[PDB]
Amino acid sequence: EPTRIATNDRLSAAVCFDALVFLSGQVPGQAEDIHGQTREVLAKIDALLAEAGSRKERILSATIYLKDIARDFAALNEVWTQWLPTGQAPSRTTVQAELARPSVLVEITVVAARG
Amino acid sequence: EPTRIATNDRLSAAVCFDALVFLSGQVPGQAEDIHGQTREVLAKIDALLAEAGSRKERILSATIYLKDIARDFAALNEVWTQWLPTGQAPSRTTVQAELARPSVLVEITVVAARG
Amino acid sequence: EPTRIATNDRLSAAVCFDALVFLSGQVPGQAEDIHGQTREVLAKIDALLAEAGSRKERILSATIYLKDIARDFAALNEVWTQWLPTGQAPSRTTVQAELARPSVLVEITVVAARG
Repeated sequence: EPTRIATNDRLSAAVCFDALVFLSGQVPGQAEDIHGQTREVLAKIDALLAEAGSRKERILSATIYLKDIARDFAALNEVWTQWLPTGQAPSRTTVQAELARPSVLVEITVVAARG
Repeated sequence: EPTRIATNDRLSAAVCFDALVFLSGQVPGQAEDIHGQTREVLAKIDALLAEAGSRKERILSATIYLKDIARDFAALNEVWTQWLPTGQAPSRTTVQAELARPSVLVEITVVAARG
Repeated sequence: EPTRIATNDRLSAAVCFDALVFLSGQVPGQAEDIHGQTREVLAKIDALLAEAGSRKERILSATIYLKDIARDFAALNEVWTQWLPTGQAPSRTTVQAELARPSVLVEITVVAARG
């Protein structure tokens, strides 16, 4: 009964099952700086929630991976707090981890509620 | 239909949806050592499960982040195994990651079942 | 209402709740190389999905932890893409993290749908 969105032989961008939406970790576009990269990740999450039948106000959890948490946490929080729908922040966890490409400073993995 | 617990402009400590509870990653209080910090994280999880309508016996998954997994895994396991309700350990994953503040040695992210 | 599979005082290999299956992070057997270790992790996930009432075609999410993401991502992807049931890739996130034992190059944490 799972439904899949934008599937290739490595991943589906989203998997939907019983009112839950599981998004693949989202990475930036071509932005090179932490502020722009966080903005681009959040834009991609915005678009995928739409395709998977959810929306920003229905995020349940987000794991935020930063390549350098000491250097970039403050910038991440600036963009994140401005993006979230007012009064509707999800649960979150922010940790340091290198991502699959060295240029990536931030990656975010979301679970959300359909609706 | 999500419900939120202890929300600010960065995160909600918990988000509840369809009998699931999603907790933000929990960090220690003022303890400075791994044993005490793990005890404090688990105390905070205990209290949040209560507010979100769950309990320790209903944990589904826990990601345990250690700043130094080689150094501190044994201590983490001592405190963890003593804290868990008998015979009711959840699924878990323990990995190394630097946390948002350098003093933090351990952070734990829980999903639990309402009830 | 959770059900547990293969429980000890540290973890349950799986916890089942309301049509969801939460697997503990799975680690390799005795393989020493990234290709073999990834194969062994995926074999273990295969077996646990079976015991927990799911199957590979019903994976919802996978966090893939690599000890060295720059060195080993390509090998991970070779084994992963060949293992997945055709056209049915789950959501995934791949990040770098040291695992609990230094010989472990890869660990994978799965959530799946019962059925």
